[PDB]
Amino acid sequence: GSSGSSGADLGRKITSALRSLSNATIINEEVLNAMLKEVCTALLEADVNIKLVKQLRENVKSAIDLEEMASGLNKRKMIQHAVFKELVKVKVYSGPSSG
Repeated sequence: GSSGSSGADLGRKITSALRSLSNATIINEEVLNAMLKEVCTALLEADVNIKLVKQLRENVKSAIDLEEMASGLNKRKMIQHAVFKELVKVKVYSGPSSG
């Protein structure tokens, strides 16, 4: 079963992931790493090439900073958005990009 044609379930697969953070209190490299396995999946369940999804995690993890992050709800924010943001990137097609 599946109604509509666009996705939905997609962001829903990741949503829960990112949502796993808002709940999480620790928040560390592991988390992202773990949560990633939950996100990277969605992408993998989309069509994106593993080689890409393998470059996303980094581009994402690198977009953050677990190597050194005191503490702040922001982290969970900038993180929850970071990902949701990267999803927008995923290798621009030909928009407002500067290589």
